[PDB]
Amino acid sequence: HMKILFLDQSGKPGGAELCLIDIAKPYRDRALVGLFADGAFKTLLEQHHIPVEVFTNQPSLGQLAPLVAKVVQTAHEYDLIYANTQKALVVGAIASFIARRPLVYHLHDILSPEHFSQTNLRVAVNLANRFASLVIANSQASQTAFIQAGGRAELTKVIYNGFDINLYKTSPSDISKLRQQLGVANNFVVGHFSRLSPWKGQHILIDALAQCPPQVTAILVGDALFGEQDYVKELHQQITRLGLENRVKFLGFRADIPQLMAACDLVAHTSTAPEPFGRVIVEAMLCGKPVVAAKAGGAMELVEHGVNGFLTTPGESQELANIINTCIEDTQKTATIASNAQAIASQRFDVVTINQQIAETLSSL
Amino acid sequence: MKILFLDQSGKPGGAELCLIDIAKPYRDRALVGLFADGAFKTLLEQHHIPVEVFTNQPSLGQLAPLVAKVVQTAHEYDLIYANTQKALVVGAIASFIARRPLVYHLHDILSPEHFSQTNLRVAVNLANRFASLVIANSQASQTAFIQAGGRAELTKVIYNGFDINLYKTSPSDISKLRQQLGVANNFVVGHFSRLSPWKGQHILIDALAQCPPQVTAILVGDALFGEQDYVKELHQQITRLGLENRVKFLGFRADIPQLMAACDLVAHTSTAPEPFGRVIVEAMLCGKPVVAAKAGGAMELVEHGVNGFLTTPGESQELANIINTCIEDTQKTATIASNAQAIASQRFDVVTINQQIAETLSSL
Ligand SMILES: O=c1ccn([C@@H]2O[C@H](COP(=O)(O)OP(=O)(O)O)[C@@H](O)[C@H]2O)c(=O)[nH]1
Repeated sequence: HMKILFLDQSGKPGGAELCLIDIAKPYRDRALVGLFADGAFKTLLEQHHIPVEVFTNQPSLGQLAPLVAKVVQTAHEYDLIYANTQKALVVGAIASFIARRPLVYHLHDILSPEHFSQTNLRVAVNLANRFASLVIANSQASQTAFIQAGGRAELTKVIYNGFDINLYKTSPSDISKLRQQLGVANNFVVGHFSRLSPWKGQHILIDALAQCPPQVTAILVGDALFGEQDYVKELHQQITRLGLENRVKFLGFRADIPQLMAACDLVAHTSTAPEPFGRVIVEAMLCGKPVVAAKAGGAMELVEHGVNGFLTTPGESQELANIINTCIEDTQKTATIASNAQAIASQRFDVVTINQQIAETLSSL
Repeated sequence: MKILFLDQSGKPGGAELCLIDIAKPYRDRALVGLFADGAFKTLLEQHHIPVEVFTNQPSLGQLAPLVAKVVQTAHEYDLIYANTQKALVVGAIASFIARRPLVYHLHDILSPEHFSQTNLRVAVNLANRFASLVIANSQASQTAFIQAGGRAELTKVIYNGFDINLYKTSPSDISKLRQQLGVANNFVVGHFSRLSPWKGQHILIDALAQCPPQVTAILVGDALFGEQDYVKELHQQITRLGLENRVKFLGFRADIPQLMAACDLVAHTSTAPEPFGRVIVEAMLCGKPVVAAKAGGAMELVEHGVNGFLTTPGESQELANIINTCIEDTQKTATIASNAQAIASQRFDVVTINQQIAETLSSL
């Protein structure tokens, strides 16, 4: 009976947008996702039969502020506004006071003065504080940065991203055949699953690969973000510099991530800036793979070092080489760790459990 | 204290003209923001009141440019003073984001007969939640705000103010102006507004027909593009009743105080309730008898028989009765008119009104 108006600024399927697919699904017969840009995320939502619409600035409030006005008027036939990004929060907060509907802010970013303008930090935080009935944080790191930026602590609740655990299971044979098709059957494959961007640190994996035995190869899965083509150029040159051209594959964007992860021997998350929540980390754990992650942000809540994956100082390529080598030398311990990771991640990040937490939290408003 | 005034209109309506008086004592530390260019902008410039037009051309900068520019500007000021409905909507948004107190100066009767229920709900909700203070230009405005669901405890009535001494005209200018208009020997009923059906000129004209031949009327004001059918209807009405030599259209005039003084009665005959009859007060300050339609703000401005006359809206025979009373009891009439000047100078002196505003702002 509760109808939700979800709002997301981006027309591109980023992590938060992908998360929103899962959040919205149980509500598809009683929800709408309003976007502020068209794009492939719109396609996806349509694929999932999640009602979706694009809200633009195209022409009393109607003329003063078209976007806000459209949101306000849509909000009238909904019971709650669920804002999924920063700009959606700003617009959602205004819409909430005008349309007289409760607001939920789902926080997916680390609200950091280094990646957000102090302008937007103050505005986002103050709007949340005064108008959000609840701020869902995707991790404790996201939670504390919100608080540190002046966010009200008592408004927050941590709810992790949820995953359909059975999608991450692949047979040994499918693994073998895919590895052959990738020509890595006799390699130690380290997989990196991220859009190519400097803060994702693919260059760190490349430097580590320089200090690894020759059987170690890398697969970079993900396409280049608009404006990062300098970075992608730096990588190719970095690689050629190091003679690694035949030991690194750029697969570009891939939708078959679980299968590709299953073909790897280790999954590496090498971000140089604190990660709010690494989806790829949890995905790798669900695939039953050893995982190594930079020791900042949400990654520290996802992995316990030595138990269900490995943590390394961000930007330190040698430390990453050492974990890679330890995985190569300590076969048994590594398999155990990887098995632990599948069990713990299934318990913690099952979409069924996450959807229950979301439902409970929403109903308690 | 620096004040950011906001007003939706580029045209100098009553609210906009009132804002000139309001802003003058603060003009070295204020800005008026308009949501459209026009003559009002020119008038502000004439008075050295800093002015600026905010538009929607280009993170809120992209999402809502107009709002974003107001917010941004508002950071430089200590208070946002919204003078109209739309300025309230925008100003409330800007008020929390920039973190500045907001005042709403309500110049309108928020009637569900002249505003859609959404604009009423939105204005009332925003004011109730974000206004530190709602200034109403009259008890009529105040009570309509509250009947729409406005928070009564937020309201204070502050009337429009006038420069008292502008409404004083010598008997020699009066005689000379009556001579030039050719009304020296007439009982002159003046009507001072633009030609519009809601302003009720046709009412005065029907009353003229129930009046002795020495009663003439002067209609002072021009016509709007939109009310051209009305103008022709007036001329036809005048010819049909045989009043063509007892009505003079003077067109638009800047010397209103002087023309009021040349009248013997000033007639306010609007057909719809108004928040605050500027013309009624001006007639009082000119020391003239004034008859007004008994609705809206008029009712607060006049005590019937004491300092002017109130007549049922739309009723020309009542109006004619008043006009004939003025002709027959000249002494009672001159006393009423003298009473009018004294009470209006007391209640609507801009010096006093400015003090009420200043006091009211300092309590925030
Ligand atoms: O080629 C790719 C690369 C990534 N992803 C997905 O994109 C999301 C990236 O999320 P993450 O939280 O790891 O990155 P962020 O968006 O925080 O930078 C994950 O679900 C990945 O499985 C994908 O579908 N195809």
